[PDB]
Amino acid sequence: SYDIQAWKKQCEELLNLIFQCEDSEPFRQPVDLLEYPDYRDIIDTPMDFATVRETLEAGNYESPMELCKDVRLIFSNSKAYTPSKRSRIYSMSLRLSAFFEEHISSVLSDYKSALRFHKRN
Ligand SMILES: O=C(CCNC(=O)N1CCCN(C(=O)c2cccc(Cl)c2)CC1)N1CCc2sccc2C1
Repeated sequence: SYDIQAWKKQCEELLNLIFQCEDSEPFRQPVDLLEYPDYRDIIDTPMDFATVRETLEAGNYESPMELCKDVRLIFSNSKAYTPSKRSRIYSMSLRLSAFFEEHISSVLSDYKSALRFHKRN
């Protein structure tokens, strides 16, 4: 399967599944600064799933590795902001991360294989 472009629709599909997951609800839009006025004293680069989907749809990802970096930032921000490893929002982030990683692995492998095939000669 050597289609260099196939990752984009595969990532759209996976974002749709993430938006159906109840565990994504805290991460679908930017963290609420009124509720969390100290957020930007901890978190240098906010990220959320609506921003990832918009970046993808705008044609502003060149590879699925770039999308994966932004999704992993959603999860590292949650871990950095949590007051406890037992907190609800952080606990939802860990389940959603496991789901994401289980599904993105084939997207990344297929893309990287397609690029190697493109450069074979
Ligand atoms: O629930 C908490 C945690 C304390 N409260 C907090 O510091 N936060 C709660 C609000 C969410 N939050 C965000 O800013 C955030 C981060 C990512 C995404 C989004 Cl959407 C929002 C983090 C800040 N516990 C105290 C009471 C008890 S008693 C037994 C266990 C506990 C644990």
